[PDB]
Amino acid sequence: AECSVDIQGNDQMQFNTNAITVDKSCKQFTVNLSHPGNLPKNVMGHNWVLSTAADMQGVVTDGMASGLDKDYLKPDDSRVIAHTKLIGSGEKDSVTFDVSKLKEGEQYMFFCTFPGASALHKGTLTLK
Amino acid sequence: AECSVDIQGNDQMQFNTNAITVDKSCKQFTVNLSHPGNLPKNVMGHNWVLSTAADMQGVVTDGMASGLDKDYLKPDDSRVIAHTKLIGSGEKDSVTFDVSKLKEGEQYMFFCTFPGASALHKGTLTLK
Amino acid sequence: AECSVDIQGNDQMQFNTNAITVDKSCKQFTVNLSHPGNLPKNVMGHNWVLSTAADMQGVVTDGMASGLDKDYLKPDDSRVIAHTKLIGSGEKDSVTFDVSKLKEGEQYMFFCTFPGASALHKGTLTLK
Amino acid sequence: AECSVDIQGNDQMQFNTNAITVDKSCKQFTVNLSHPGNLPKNVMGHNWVLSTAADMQGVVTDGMASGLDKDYLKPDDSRVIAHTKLIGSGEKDSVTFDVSKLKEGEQYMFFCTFPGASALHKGTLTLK
Ligand SMILES: [Cu+2]
Ligand SMILES: [Cu+2]
Ligand SMILES: [Cu+2]
Ligand SMILES: [Cu+2]
Ligand SMILES: [Cu+2]
Ligand SMILES: [Cu+2]
Ligand SMILES: [Cu+2]
Ligand SMILES: [Cu+2]
Repeated sequence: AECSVDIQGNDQMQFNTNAITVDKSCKQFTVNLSHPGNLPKNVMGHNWVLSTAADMQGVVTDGMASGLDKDYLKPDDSRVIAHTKLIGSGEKDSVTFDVSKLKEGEQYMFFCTFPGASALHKGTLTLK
Repeated sequence: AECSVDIQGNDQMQFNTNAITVDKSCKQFTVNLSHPGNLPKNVMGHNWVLSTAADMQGVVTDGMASGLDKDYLKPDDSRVIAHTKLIGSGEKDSVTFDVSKLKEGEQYMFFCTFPGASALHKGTLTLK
Repeated sequence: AECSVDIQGNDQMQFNTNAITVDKSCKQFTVNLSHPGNLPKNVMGHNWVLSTAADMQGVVTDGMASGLDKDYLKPDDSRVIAHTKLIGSGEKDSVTFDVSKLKEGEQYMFFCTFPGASALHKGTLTLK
Repeated sequence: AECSVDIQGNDQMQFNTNAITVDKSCKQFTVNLSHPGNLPKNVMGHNWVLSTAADMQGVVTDGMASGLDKDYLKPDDSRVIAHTKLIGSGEKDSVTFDVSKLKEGEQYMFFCTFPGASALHKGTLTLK
């Protein structure tokens, strides 16, 4: 099974996917985030952040509240299972995490914590 | 508030969204389903079907079993709150339903009953 | 004095207060519960339930055992002094009760009976 | 004789069967429980629990009262002859037990201890 996915965020505050599957045979999984937009990180930043569905709102709220210099993530936020850095136009960033950190049955969500994010700038992550 | 949404189904057996919001002040709500793919209805049919989250399994199971000639919906399925017809490439169909059929605190799902739909070929419909 | 308080429950199974005061000059008192989270009632429900400290465990235990269809409250539970209904993301519910139901010297607790509730998902209610 | 059975729980709080037969020549018997529903364990959990018909009431009452974190079973319940873990959508669990635990002339029941179970959410297990 493939153990990596390629995700893009654009100038419209949109990922080009709303659902990621992670095969349970993968020991590590890698998300390759890129930004094919024109706008710089300060005005149109994207990151890819993973948490349980219950923690998502808190991660996003405290993250926006932390500011750009903190990558819009609260420091030492244990709710964050994995994340990329925040990136602007023409940048890329990959995160590899251990799939064992995921549990069968639990509900996981991926999302971006740059302020202005819509209710749909998020997605499901599911084991298969 | 707006009381309609445009949904597209594609040639990879997907919807372009997995989350629809229905403003609570809407008396009626309209889903505009379109099929911009190239594949005909008998190989890549899409419908948009709404039920409670708990009823989705039964609607999907009985519907897929009812055949192309019934639009893959069990006849007289009272669990189906609203639905479009099954469409192929270049077809469109709209459904309008009364928002009083939705109840606060209840969870609702939209999905597709054409055989072969993955577990991810569905979404949440939520009152806001 | 004021005879109302505004309480919020989130996606972390948390209230935003652990202590409510009720002025003895209030003839009625109103709890305004809201759910600013993103998660639906079936996975992340909240209610606000009031009982003596001694009855709380039994209310909670028999409530969880009653299931979601009964709002996680045992029917005809005479230990329940006052309660809101169970609510999910985007919902609100208010309960007004007669302050005369409270007696000086007695210890009262407020809490939530949705399962998974931690031993901190409660709070004191005190006359002043 | 075959010494195993496949059992499904669904999103309507039901098993697919209400009657299991265990051939008396079986030395071990295996129950393969699965959850083809869409709803998670905290909203639509299923377990398969075996006891005498007389012990069913106590196991259910004590179990449902024991909470999601104990899989809705009283700790160290000597009445439980065999059980699967509690599973949600997409999960599966198997239990194998010694048939010498069953005695001729006794009556046995299987059931589920997830709160909200109906009186029909159960079945007979019979030596044959
Ligand atoms: Cu592989
Ligand atoms: Cu973003
Ligand atoms: Cu309007
Ligand atoms: Cu479809
Ligand atoms: Cu006053
Ligand atoms: Cu609560
Ligand atoms: Cu045999
Ligand atoms: Cu069950």
